[PDB]
Order: sequence, then structure tokens, then C-alpha cells
Amino acid sequence: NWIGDENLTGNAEAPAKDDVVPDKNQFRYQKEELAAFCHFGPNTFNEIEWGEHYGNQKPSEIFTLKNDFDAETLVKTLKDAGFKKLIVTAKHHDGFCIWDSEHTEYDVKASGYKNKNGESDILAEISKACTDQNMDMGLYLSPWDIHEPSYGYKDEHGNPTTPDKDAKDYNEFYNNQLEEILGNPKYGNDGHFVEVWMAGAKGSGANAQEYDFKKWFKTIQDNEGKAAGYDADCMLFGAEAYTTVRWIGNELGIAGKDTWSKSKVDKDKNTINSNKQGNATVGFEDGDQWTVPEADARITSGWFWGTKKNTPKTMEELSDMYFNSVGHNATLLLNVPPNNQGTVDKAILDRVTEFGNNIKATFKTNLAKAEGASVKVSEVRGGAKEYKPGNMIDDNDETYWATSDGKKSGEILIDLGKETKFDVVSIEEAIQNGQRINNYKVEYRNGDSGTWTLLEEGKTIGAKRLCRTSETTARQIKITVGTCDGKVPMISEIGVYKSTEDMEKP
Ligand SMILES: *O[C@@]1(*)[C@](*)(O*)C(*)(*)(O*)[O@](*)(*)[C]([C])[C@@]1(*)O*
Ligand SMILES: [Ca+2]
Ligand SMILES: [Ca+2]
Ligand SMILES: [Ca+2]
Ligand SMILES: [Cl-]
Ligand SMILES: [Cl-]
Ligand SMILES: [Mg+2]
Ligand SMILES: [Mg+2]
Ligand SMILES: [Mg+2]
Repeated sequence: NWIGDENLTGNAEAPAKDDVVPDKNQFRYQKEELAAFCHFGPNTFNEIEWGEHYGNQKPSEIFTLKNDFDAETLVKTLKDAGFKKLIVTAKHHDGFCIWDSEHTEYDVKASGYKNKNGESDILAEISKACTDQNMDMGLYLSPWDIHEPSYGYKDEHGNPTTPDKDAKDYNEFYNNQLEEILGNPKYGNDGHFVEVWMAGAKGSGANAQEYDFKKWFKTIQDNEGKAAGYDADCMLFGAEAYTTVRWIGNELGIAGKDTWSKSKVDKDKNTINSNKQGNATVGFEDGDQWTVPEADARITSGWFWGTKKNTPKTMEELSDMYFNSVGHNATLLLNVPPNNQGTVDKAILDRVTEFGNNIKATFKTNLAKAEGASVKVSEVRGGAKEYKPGNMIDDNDETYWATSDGKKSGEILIDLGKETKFDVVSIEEAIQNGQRINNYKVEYRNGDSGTWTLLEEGKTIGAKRLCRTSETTARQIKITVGTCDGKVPMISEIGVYKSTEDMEKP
């Protein structure tokens, strides 16, 4: 006996939230799904991924951009394709700064680069374009610095020594560059960054350098967090127990099929465990800190553009990436690298646009809301209109279906209203109240009776579960979701889709 939206006159309290919930930045990021990376700097000009070998070459020799950087085309293309954030390499491992920095002469101001307006600040140009399009921003500032003399332990003569005799403290240099960028309103979206990216990667032979994450965290939040009057702390990647955005554990855009947005942290020992299983961090059902699972990936073969690494991935590769990241409760952070002309190759921009168009066309028509279709449930929390099944098809992440206290599992019946072709089932857990679902099942059949065919079963839902199959014909789809004893499931949205040709399962 299936329950619809009609004649619900009951009362219920909201389900208790989980102990561990996303902050407002983490929740917005998980619902944005798509972010863009922008790697740009001397490596763009030198056919290399790690700029380890510049030595004493001048900024003007290694950063040779001769045209005004085209931030407007990049940002417009990304915004039109559905990307909601741009994370910029202000400084890569080479140490070259693409903003005008008073703390170093190893920067774009020293390179001789000037835009149409006589300014020398690529990070400011990108920030202006992002601000104009209301594109949120992240700041990538490499902890490892191959150039900066304060990096490592060196005496007043520049020769290796012990930490007590180190003449210049890299932790102060890095902190000062954080303050210089984050404290200046010409950087960010209207002065604001929502994510700081601290790469953990470092050369095997590089100098030892202990990082003062506590110091840097304070500078970040005093500029971009609750202490600065924002509604959440600025998200941090690569900051030990301060981490609020975790690395998915590979650079291929792949999240584990059952991914939890939670890690185990030790604030005293400054550690984080995100449960590495095979090639991905799958998190913990009982994790004590929300971490957004962030799958960083390259649209080309490298992070930097180059003449031998400018062919963009195919739609087959990018569709697989989408379903294995966004469809597995992870964000996709896709790099789109500018070229040595300060533009983006037309082939790369066209593939970004094609990828965005395919995602939009795939999710345009929710077959759970087509003519004659209906969404019903096995039970409605308190028989209350506040938890009605139509809350799963209202395109409002704040409204959800849930069951009554004592009912840890429920079923959703989607009647498509006729025999219907589909290949994607979409399920979104109301993660503002926690990630708690630990079993799901999706089944389908012809007609309105008889046995069910299994589409998919697994553990997690989280921000988004996409179940992608081969083209299937059905009249009805049944979704089962369950949590542990003493909790109830909360589903904010569901959908059924037929993907575009270039998003179909191979
Ligand atoms: O290069 C590379 C590095 O190493 C890492 O850390 O990250 C990524 C993104 C890139 O940048
Ligand atoms: Ca030093
Ligand atoms: Ca700021
Ligand atoms: Ca809803
Ligand atoms: Cl290389
Ligand atoms: Cl209840
Ligand atoms: Mg949404
Ligand atoms: Mg420009
Ligand atoms: Mg300077």
C-alpha cells in the first residue's frame, strides 16, 4: 500500500541530525558537484609538469607571456558548462608567483608581463573575471617551494644547517603570502576564497621543512572564515587535522563506489585517516570530521598545457569520470589549463562546453515527473506533509522524505506512467543532517506487479548516488534505503534519466 502526497495531516518532529554534519561551505560544495582547476605559470612555457630545473633563470626567461591573459573566455566557458568554482595555482612547486608579491622578486611583476591596462597580476585578472561572473574561487599555494631561499634550514650564508640556526623562516614567508593575497580584496570572488589548496606532493630529494599549519589556518580564517564574518570557515585541502576537503587518493577522477564524506582526525597528534581502500579514500561511516571527497583530474594528459599534452580527453573518458566521481558522493575538480598565449586551446574549450552540454541534456528531463508518473513511499514520517514523497521531486535540497522514528528503512516506488527507456537513477541524501544511509537497492519491472529485476545495490548515498546502467525499459523503479538502528533515512531528491548518446555506459 503505497503512500502519495494527498491527505497528509499528521505531525512529527524533524529527525535528529547526525553528530557529524557538513558546514555551510562543505554542503554548498557537495551540491555544486563540479569545480575547475587552473594550472598556469612558468611550466606552461617550458614543456614540463614539475619546474624543478629553472635554477637562477630570471622570471622574464621562464614566464614569457606576450599577450594579455584571457581570463574572461576561460571563466565564461567554465560557468556555462556548470563549473561553480575555479581553483588557481597562485604558486606551484617552482615558487613562481603569478600575483604581484612584495615578499619575492620571483613573480609575474618581475617577468615583464603587462596587460592592456599596464598591470602585472594574473591572479587579479582571473579574480576580476570570476567576480564579474560570480564564480567562487580557490587558492592553490604550493607548500613545497624550490626557489624561495627561506625554504629549508639554511644559515645566513645560504648553506644547510639545523632548524635553530635557520636564518629565514619559510613558515613566516608562506604566512605573509597568505595574508598578502587573502587580505587584498582584488583577489577572490569579490575578495573571497572558499578553499585553500595545500599540495602534499614534494620531490623525494627536496630539503626538509616542517610546516606551521596552525599559523596558516589562523591567517586563512581571519580573512576568509567565520572570524572574517562569513557563514563558514574557508575549506582546507592538505592541512592535516584541519582538513575539510580531502584528496580522493588518486589523480584519475575516481571515487570508491561506497564513499563517506567523513574522516577520522586526531587534533592532538595532527593526523587524518580517510580510509584508503584500493586507489581511493572511502571515508568512515563513524568518521568524526566531515571531509568533502574531492576527485582532482586533468582534462589533458598533464596539469600544465604543452605542445605534446594539449589533446583533451574524449567524452567517453569524461563521462566515465563524471559517473565515478559526482555519481559516488565526490566532487570533480577538473583542470583546464591555459596555453603559452594566455588563452585556452579551442579544442580544450570546445570539449569543456561539450562535457557541460552533455551533463545538462542528460539531467534535463526527470522521468519521475513526466506525464502520468508518480513517486510514492512505503511510509511517511508521522503521516506529516513536511516529509511527503513529493519532497523528493521539488528541486529543493532543503525538503526531504523520511520515515517515522523506529523505521530505519523505507521504499520509494517511482511509476514512470508507461514503458519508459532510462539508464540513470539519481538519489540524493539530505546530507545537511548527516550522511547515515548504509544500504540501498534499486530494482525495476514492467507493469505494476510481479518480480523485480536488480539494477544496483550498495552501501552509501551521500550528496549524490548515480546508478548508471545500459539502456533499460521499465514501468516501475523501486528504491530501498536504510540506516542503522535508532535513525531514519532522509532523501532530498531523486530522479530517473535517459542519458545523451555520449554519456551512455560503454
Ligand atoms: O603538480 C601536481 C602536484 O604535485 C599535486 O600536489 O597536485 C596536482 C594538482 C598538481 O599541481
Ligand atoms: Ca629557512
Ligand atoms: Ca579576502
Ligand atoms: Ca527536495
Ligand atoms: Cl614532465
Ligand atoms: Cl516520527
Ligand atoms: Mg542540485
Ligand atoms: Mg586579461
Ligand atoms: Mg615581487
